Amino acid sequence: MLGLKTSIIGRRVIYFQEITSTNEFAKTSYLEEGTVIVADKQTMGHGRLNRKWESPEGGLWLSIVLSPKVPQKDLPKIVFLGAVGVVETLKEFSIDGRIKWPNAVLVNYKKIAGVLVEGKGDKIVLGIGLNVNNKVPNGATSMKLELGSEVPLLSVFRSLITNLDRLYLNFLKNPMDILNLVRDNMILGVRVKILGDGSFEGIAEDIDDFGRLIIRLDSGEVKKVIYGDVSLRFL
Amino acid sequence: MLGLKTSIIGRRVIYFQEITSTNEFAKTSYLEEGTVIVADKQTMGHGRLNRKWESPEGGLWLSIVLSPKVPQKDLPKIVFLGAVGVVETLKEFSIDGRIKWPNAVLVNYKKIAGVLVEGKGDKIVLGIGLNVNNKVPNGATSMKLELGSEVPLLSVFRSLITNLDRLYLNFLKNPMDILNLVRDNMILGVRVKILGDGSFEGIAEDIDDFGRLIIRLDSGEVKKVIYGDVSLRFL
Ligand SMILES: Nc1ncnc2c1ncn2[C@@H]1O[C@H](COP(=O)(O)OP(=O)(O)OP(=O)(O)O)[C@@H](O)[C@H]1O
Ligand SMILES: Nc1ncnc2c1ncn2[C@@H]1O[C@H](COP(=O)(O)OP(=O)(O)OP(=O)(O)O)[C@@H](O)[C@H]1O
Ligand SMILES: O=C(O)CCCC[C@@H]1SC[C@@H]2NC(=O)N[C@@H]21
Ligand SMILES: O=C(O)CCCC[C@@H]1SC[C@@H]2NC(=O)N[C@@H]21
Repeated sequence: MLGLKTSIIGRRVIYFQEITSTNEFAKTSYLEEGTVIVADKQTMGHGRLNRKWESPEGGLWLSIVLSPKVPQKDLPKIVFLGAVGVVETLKEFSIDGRIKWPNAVLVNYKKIAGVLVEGKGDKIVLGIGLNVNNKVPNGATSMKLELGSEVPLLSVFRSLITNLDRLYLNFLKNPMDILNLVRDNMILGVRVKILGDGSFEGIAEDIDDFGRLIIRLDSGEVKKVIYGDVSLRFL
Repeated sequence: MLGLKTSIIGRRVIYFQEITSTNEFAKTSYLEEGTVIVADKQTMGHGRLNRKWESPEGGLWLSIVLSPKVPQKDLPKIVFLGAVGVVETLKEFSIDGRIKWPNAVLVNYKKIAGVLVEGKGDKIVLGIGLNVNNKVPNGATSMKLELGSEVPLLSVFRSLITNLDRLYLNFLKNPMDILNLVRDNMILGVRVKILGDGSFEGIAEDIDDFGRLIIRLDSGEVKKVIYGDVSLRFL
């Protein structure tokens, strides 16, 4: 009854009034490529390292099952499809979303969305949490708060799925294209701090051909960051 | 993201751009009670017996998984929940539908919807096909044709699911209530012919406490028709 006209993403959609986590359901269940798992609310939503992700009613909490036929070296780029898709959807609603490398989107430096990719070999799950009309934790924002009025949640869903389908289809053809879109919509030229096994500060210059964040430290040393288990903090 | 407020029917919804048959999928797949299977188009949609059910884009083709904890003798009334739900939804859109015992809804004697109940294991599958904006076979009709304008498909879905959830919840407690709703909304007092071996004609008088169609033959004999492979024609 939804009438989606996408090629892969959105071929099937499983909607839940409530779920533990769309990412967990997607990783666990036997699902075909392109199936979207979406829920009004999540009771156990999470980000990286099992950190809690607040998922009250009003927001867009979904996961997409992907089976990309691409070399191992290209899989780390899937998170960017989610980040860019969100930025494109936000621009459609006239919201200035900017990417915080490599899995978040901010509006005036406040987090409005997060992306979490999980994958075991053949199946890759692309999880996206976007604050639309829901209450958010301090330090975050939502589409409603930015526009000053409620936004039709289904319209946001339709917009995002359409954008993601296009981005994904092109990714399979030209896996490098997404990097340019990330560059054009990411926060750069400002000081950041990388928190991993130890830490360091510097200017976030750009992302390289592998999607690694290029940081120039005050000494001039250049470091290439692979997100993994590191956190980026703005100064 | 659909924000359904129903109690049982609609707790989960599985949407397909395209499917063979929502009834077939619902029967062969493990699904919790209340799960709704819906598709934009069915390639192998079917009615009773071995007859095709045209399911092009624009219509509402869905199946609902139920596992009613009620006496065995009440189970045959599930088909009526579907028929009455359609009638209630049609009224909301200012269309007057009448039930053609035991599984169809007509508008000015033109078929606008059909109901098909099947069961695998101890789960019951309630299938409903309603013509909304889609083209229909000659002699049939649709919400669009009756209103002279496009009808928001999702609005029809929301309305129908809401009515069905209410009807089902009450059915679980008061399984006889549905019968009076059918009586007040079905075509009675007219001549009909029951096809097949031992065929016969008479006046469709009412439905009894089991949902059987009561027919008075010209001789005065009264026959009780159970709704199975029953083919009925208006004379
Ligand atoms: N609904 C929400 N909207 C915005 N931020 C949220 C929401 N729920 C939780 N958070 C915050 O997001 C964090 C998510 O975990 P995680 O460290 O994996 O995020 P990240 O995207 O990798 O890093 P960052 O929060 O710096 O963008 C939580 O620790 C919490 O501070
Ligand atoms: N989209 C549709 N809208 C209305 N009628 C349809 C549609 N697709 C098929 N039909 C008609 O509905 C019939 C469906 O099969 P089935 O015999 O099981 O229905 P039925 O309700 O028992 O028949 P009837 O109401 O005509 O006595 C087909 O034989 C066909 O004539
Ligand atoms: O910012 C992050 O660290 C990532 C957050 C990812 C949130 C989404 S909500 C849909 C999906 N289900 C989950 O449990 N997590 C992701
Ligand atoms: O009038 C009839 O004989 C019954 C038609 C039932 C049609 C619906 S469409 C949704 C579901 N899937 C099917 O293949 N049939 C039912």
